[PDB]
Amino acid sequence: GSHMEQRILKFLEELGEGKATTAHDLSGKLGTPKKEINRVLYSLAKKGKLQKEAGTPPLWKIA
Amino acid sequence: GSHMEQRILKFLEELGEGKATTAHDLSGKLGTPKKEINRVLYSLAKKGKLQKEAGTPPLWKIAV
Amino acid sequence: SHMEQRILKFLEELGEGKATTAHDLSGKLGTPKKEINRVLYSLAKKGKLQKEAGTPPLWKIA
Amino acid sequence: SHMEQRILKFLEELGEGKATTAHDLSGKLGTPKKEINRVLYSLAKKGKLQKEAGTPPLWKIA
DNA sequence: TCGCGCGTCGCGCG
DNA sequence: CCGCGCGACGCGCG
Repeated sequence: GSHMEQRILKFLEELGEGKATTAHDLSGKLGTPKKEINRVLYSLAKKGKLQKEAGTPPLWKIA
Repeated sequence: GSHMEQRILKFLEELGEGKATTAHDLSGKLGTPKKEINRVLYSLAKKGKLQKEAGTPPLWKIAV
Repeated sequence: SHMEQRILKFLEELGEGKATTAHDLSGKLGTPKKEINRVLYSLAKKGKLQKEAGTPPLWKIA
Repeated sequence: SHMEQRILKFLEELGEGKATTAHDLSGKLGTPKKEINRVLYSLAKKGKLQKEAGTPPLWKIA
């Protein structure tokens, strides 16, 4: 893309370091299906750019 | 309960003025079954403290 | 399950053109109406029961 | 359902007590794996099929 | 230990 | 024309 990766990093940056959010939350606000959201979230995780907090659902933040 | 009633009111107050949220949303940020959250949400509406807006799911905000 | 069996029986002991409500079944088998309704709608899927429109909805055997 | 029938047949031809996987069915029926599992688990709710523990899980006609 | 089926739900109801 | 069955869901999978 060009790029769902950058859009997410912003929503979290604007949210402020140390604050988390769910994929379901990012889905409805970025107008993007939760499916594509998670595959990018986990992609960012494999790049150490994001940190996941286990749970149901999982929480994502910049840290 | 009043404890839960006060927690919900706080959240909406901090959420700014004119903004709304959902029961599913409050459920996660309060660690409480949505079934229970709705009991309190609708009760506060009975007391004229909250207003319910149409939507999917419905949106809730402080009564004006 | 023990519920599906205990509902089918009751409705069978009922007439052919007879139909009852989930509320009547709840206050007859000492069972949460949520459970009764769960089973009823479950049996309606398997064609084992028939639902008649209205409030409350009426239920009978097929 | 037709998809339900194509699966039941395969398992019947496979023998009694025999089991296979979703991946296998997917390839021999030319149907996406997601669709296969939906029907498998669906039939499991109807008591038609039986799921055996494993990875991937094995499926047998109950 | 790639297991994955996964949809919708609005429900407040005593 | 209170009808209401409604649980859990974590899923990213190529």
